[PDB]
Amino acid sequence: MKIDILDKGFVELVDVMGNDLSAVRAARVSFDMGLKDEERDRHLIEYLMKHGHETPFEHIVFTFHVKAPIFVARQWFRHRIASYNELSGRYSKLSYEFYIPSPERLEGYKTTIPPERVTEKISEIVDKAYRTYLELIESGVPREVARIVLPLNLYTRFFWTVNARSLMNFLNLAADSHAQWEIQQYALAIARIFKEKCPWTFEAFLKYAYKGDILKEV
Amino acid sequence: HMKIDILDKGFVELVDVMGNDLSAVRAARVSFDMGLKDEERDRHLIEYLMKHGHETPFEHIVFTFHVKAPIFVARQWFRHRIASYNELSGRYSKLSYEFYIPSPERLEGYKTTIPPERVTEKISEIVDKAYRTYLELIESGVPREVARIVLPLNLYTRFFWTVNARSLMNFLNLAADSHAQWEIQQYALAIARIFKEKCPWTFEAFLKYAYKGDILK
Amino acid sequence: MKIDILDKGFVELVDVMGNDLSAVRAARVSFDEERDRHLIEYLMKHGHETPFEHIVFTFHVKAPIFVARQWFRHRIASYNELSGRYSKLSYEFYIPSPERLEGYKTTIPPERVTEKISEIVDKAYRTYLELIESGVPREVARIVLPLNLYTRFFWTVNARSLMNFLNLAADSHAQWEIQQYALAIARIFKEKCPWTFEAFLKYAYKGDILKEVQV
Amino acid sequence: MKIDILDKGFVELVDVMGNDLSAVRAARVSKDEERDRHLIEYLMKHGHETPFEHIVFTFHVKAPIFVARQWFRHRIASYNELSGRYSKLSYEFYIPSPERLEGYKTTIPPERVTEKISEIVDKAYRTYLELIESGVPREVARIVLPLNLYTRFFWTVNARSLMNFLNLAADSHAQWEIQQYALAIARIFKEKCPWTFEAFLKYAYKGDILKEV
Ligand SMILES: Cc1cc2nc3c(=O)[nH]c(=O)nc-3n(C[C@H](O)[C@H](O)[C@H](O)COP(=O)(O)OP(=O)(O)OC[C@H]3O[C@@H](n4cnc5c(N)ncnc54)[C@H](O)[C@@H]3O)c2cc1C
Ligand SMILES: Cc1cc2nc3c(=O)[nH]c(=O)nc-3n(C[C@H](O)[C@H](O)[C@H](O)COP(=O)(O)OP(=O)(O)OC[C@H]3O[C@@H](n4cnc5c(N)ncnc54)[C@H](O)[C@@H]3O)c2cc1C
Ligand SMILES: Cc1cc2nc3c(=O)[nH]c(=O)nc-3n(C[C@H](O)[C@H](O)[C@H](O)COP(=O)(O)OP(=O)(O)OC[C@H]3O[C@@H](n4cnc5c(N)ncnc54)[C@H](O)[C@@H]3O)c2cc1C
Ligand SMILES: Cc1cc2nc3c(=O)[nH]c(=O)nc-3n(C[C@H](O)[C@H](O)[C@H](O)COP(=O)(O)OP(=O)(O)OC[C@H]3O[C@@H](n4cnc5c(N)ncnc54)[C@H](O)[C@@H]3O)c2cc1C
Ligand SMILES: O=c1ccn([C@H]2C[C@H](O)[C@@H](COP(=O)(O)O)O2)c(=O)[nH]1
Ligand SMILES: O=c1ccn([C@H]2C[C@H](O)[C@@H](COP(=O)(O)O)O2)c(=O)[nH]1
Ligand SMILES: O=c1ccn([C@H]2C[C@H](O)[C@@H](COP(=O)(O)O)O2)c(=O)[nH]1
Ligand SMILES: O=c1ccn([C@H]2C[C@H](O)[C@@H](COP(=O)(O)O)O2)c(=O)[nH]1
Repeated sequence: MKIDILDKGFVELVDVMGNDLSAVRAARVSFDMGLKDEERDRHLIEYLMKHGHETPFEHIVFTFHVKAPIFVARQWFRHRIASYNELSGRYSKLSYEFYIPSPERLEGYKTTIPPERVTEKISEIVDKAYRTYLELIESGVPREVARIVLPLNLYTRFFWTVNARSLMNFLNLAADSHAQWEIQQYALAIARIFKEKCPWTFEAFLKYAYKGDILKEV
Repeated sequence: HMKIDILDKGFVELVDVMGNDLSAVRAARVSFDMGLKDEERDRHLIEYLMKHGHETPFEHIVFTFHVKAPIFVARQWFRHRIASYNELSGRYSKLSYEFYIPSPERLEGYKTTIPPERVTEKISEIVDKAYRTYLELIESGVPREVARIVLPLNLYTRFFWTVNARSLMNFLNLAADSHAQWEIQQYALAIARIFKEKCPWTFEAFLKYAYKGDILK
Repeated sequence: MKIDILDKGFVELVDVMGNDLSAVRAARVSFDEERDRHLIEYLMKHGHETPFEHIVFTFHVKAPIFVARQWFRHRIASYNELSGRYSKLSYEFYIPSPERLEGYKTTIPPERVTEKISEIVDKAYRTYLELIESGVPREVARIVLPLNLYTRFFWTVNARSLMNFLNLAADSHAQWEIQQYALAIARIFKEKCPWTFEAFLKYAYKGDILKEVQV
Repeated sequence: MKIDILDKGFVELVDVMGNDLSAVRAARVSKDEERDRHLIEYLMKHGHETPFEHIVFTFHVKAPIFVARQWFRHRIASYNELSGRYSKLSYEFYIPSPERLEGYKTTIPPERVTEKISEIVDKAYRTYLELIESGVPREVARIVLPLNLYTRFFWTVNARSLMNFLNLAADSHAQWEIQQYALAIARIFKEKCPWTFEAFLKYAYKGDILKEV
């Protein structure tokens, strides 16, 4: 399961633990009970979601593999209730891969410069920066220093392990028009995968708990 | 569902697991823009990570356990905040007649003025009386959340525990150790057995390089 | 600041870092009453909660074990508690007042329920002392003690996590006993962070009882 | 307390809750100097770290983004940072001194490396301002800015997590730039919590640079 994002980004599902019934099981222990049947168990998921009983959803866990620009990753990595491992500019020579916005990204803004020219100006500056980076590397400057000239639109890659409760918090905050458009796009892909693996939890989340605006439209 | 019986009526049961040793290798390798290699180099990397304290890659391995334990043991266990819990409620459920009664051998090493068998019996008596009072209060219309306050700390409870391998290693350091109470040591031994089974390379490296306790040897 | 709770409990404020302006400063990233108080309301009403993490409290709490077990489920906080392994425990137990059963039709008078709870704690405690006196280690002897035994702990918590605690514990769905503790925590919070507390009540608080009971 | 770091950075102490005795109080659940200091050592030596969570600091830090990205990986803490979405960003970038590289054999003089870094930041910043001036929203315009751009943040952290930070950042394996920040954090920690700091160095600190300063 892999969804392409932006010009060179992606969100890929690496692994998952549990499913909707993992949450049902965890909730039912309060009452000294276990699973029942489809109708009552699905009903329980809705009940939990509607009354803010969120801890049972911590027992569903995902691992994603994400390729995203650094400015997006910086926003994403603010979610502390999660696990991350990322590509290092200290330890790796970084690839020529940068997020160049499409002209349509500037739709809705009156600019004194054509959108195509904005695109071009972003490209020029990344090209120069990357060339400088390689030059510094070639001349013996350690990578950890050479990379400081690279722009925030450089692509990075990381593993993200997150449980369904924290993932819902992420969707609330990132699948939302107040978040930057670029991370909205990533959050939509996260939502798609979530919905696929946990359809009852996802549906109940949208119906009762989701606070953002865009998932109910798309 | 691996299941290990603990104490007189307790258990630790494995409910689910995500990932394995290679999940940690994969997560660590991304720093170098790399993925998996081969058995020798990958196993070597696990040892390397363990010996240098690079622990974040082990967070991508996750377990869900189902545990039945006495409340005094659960109170110690639930101090591990880097984990997820859901537990049986004395507010919402009528609690069962199940208590941890120590065996006489539990007092081995202690000189007691009362035979160990008699200590066992005294503990039994007091739980029996407390439980009887609990039922009586319930039967008379006292809400469960109040009636249960007379029940002793050796009452068995049950919970689900979801925990990643990093936090699980911290748990083993602290609970699989002679300074911890004997009862939780027993639970920690079972958690270690399951961990070793699911993550043999991580477990072996952990024991060699990082494990701080004294009983897992 | 110390507030008595239940028959022998209390919540005591031990220390605090910061005040309403600590949140303002963090939201602004810097260093009028009207503009700063307005910002606190703004943050609260839009769910910008991270700035309130820079206000921190340390409480000292004496509470029964069943209450502490509920309280200690709040993982975004710091705790240190008295030990039954390392200390001889005191004869102190929460005995409900008869009024605790008001609203419930019991086949036994409420005063008799009170008595029955007392008896059983007295017998359990006596058994505990007998076991200790006979050479049984404390960590085993204490397992016969009931859940209403008082314990004590230090609790260090920031204002964001504290607000989550008030949402869940200062609420009629929570057990009455912990509601009482939550009311005291609210009173201290309101005293130290009046603007944050007021804004919280108006815009973010999800519970029911802090709107029903003053302070 | 404010310590300058790198060419334009700093670490400033904003607030603190508690002191060494806050940890002693918590471990005891309650001043005798010798016994209380001895308890701090005892806790440190046996890995009883939770009592140090009751000491808390708030710092105000100015650092380059590549340093902040490393720092912000410490999840057991609180952060609020300047936004490139909401603010026009200032012309402030970390330009390494020539001495940062002297000790690496480079085919280009260190002074020329410095100059090449400066040129590229200057061009990037100019492009940024141009895009802003032409009506491109800030959140997009800023994506051309390099990783050595300075940012500012508040950091609230307890002594236990702060010790973990010192273990990992006040250490030669960490990038030199964040080592410099960690040294300043250590200085402020030592000043406010001398007993904890001394016991930490003696029994628990795993890094290599703080015993040399
Ligand atoms: C539109 C928008 C604008 C933003 N602007 C800025 C900005 O200008 N500057 C900036 O610095 N950040 C900004 N952020 C980031 C924001 O402040 C949060 O850091 C981020 O959204 C992650 O949210 P979180 O803390 O809920 O998630 P997590 O860090 O994953 O925490 C999840 C939940 O756990 C709890 N939690 C975890 N750790 C703690 C703790 N230490 N104390 C108390 N509770 C805790 C909270 O209940 C939290 O909701 C912005 C975010 C959005 C969506
Ligand atoms: C022999 C023994 C005796 C004990 N005696 C007592 C006692 O008398 N009283 C008592 O109250 N407790 C006692 N404890 C419990 C102990 O203080 C810890 O609460 C418990 O061992 C959990 O450890 P932890 O904090 O490492 O685990 P977790 O809470 O799971 O944390 C895992 C790791 O995350 C980090 N972490 C998590 N949250 C925070 C935070 N808020 N700040 C900083 N770092 C954080 C730490 O690095 C920690 O190691 C005892 C434990 C043992 C083993
Ligand atoms: C009326 C009532 C009845 C209850 N009944 C039961 C019951 O029957 N059984 C039972 O076990 N518990 C029960 N609880 C406890 C409840 O499930 C929570 O454990 C408790 O209320 C603490 O809430 P919290 O998780 O938000 O707090 P904290 O644990 O302090 O966490 C604070 C916030 O940080 C985030 N967070 C922290 N850690 C994680 C994580 N690992 N993953 C995702 N997010 C995280 C969440 O956003 C959370 O809201 C009950 C609580 C109430 C109020
Ligand atoms: C020299 C060096 C090189 C590095 N290289 C890389 C790299 O190439 N790629 C990369 O991604 N990162 C890298 N890091 C970052 C590193 O992996 C850690 O993210 C960072 O050091 C913070 O450590 P922490 O998790 O101990 O701190 P915190 O995140 O503040 O956690 C504090 C403690 O709390 C506990 N804890 C908190 N959250 C959890 C959780 N979810 N599960 C289990 N335990 C938890 C642990 O006990 C931990 O030690 C590097 C760090 C160093 C020092
Ligand atoms: O929408 C936002 C805005 C800010 N931040 C956090 C991320 C960075 O740590 C810091 C600055 O972000 P920018 O606004 O520059 O992207 O605040 C977010 O997480 N999301
Ligand atoms: O109102 C509640 C009910 C339960 N729990 C948690 C605490 C325990 O870990 C477990 C059982 O508590 P009781 O329902 O028995 O109090 O669930 C709470 O935090 N609050
Ligand atoms: O070995 C111990 C001793 C204490 N505690 C914690 C659990 C409780 O929160 C408190 C007291 O537990 P007892 O010492 O009573 O078991 O301190 C532990 O986690 N492990
Ligand atoms: O010494 C390091 C190396 C890496 N990282 C983390 C920070 C980023 O999330 C990611 C890559 O950072 P760089 O190696 O590119 O600085 O790993 C650190 O925290 N410290």
